[PDB]
Amino acid sequence: SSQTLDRDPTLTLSLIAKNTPANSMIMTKLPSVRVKTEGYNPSINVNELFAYVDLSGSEPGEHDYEVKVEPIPNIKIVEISPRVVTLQLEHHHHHH
Repeated sequence: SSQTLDRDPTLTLSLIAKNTPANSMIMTKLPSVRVKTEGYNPSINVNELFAYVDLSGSEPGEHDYEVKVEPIPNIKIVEISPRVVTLQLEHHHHHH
């Protein structure tokens, strides 16, 4: 195609829950984020890299949370979309 390739791979990381208490029960299946990166990795794994949602501030309900991707060594993060994911945190404590 081109003489010099752009060399900008798109890393697909799974979204996980970090610092997530059991009080905040995610009933939303966790999707995957597709980050455009300036940096080539024949060794680095997309299972080695993860994108997490910080649930330190456990706000129950359908709430928008930021997809926080772990910094990639020697590789630039260009995109982080979907940048925000709407996750429904359900109460693990109910009345009835």
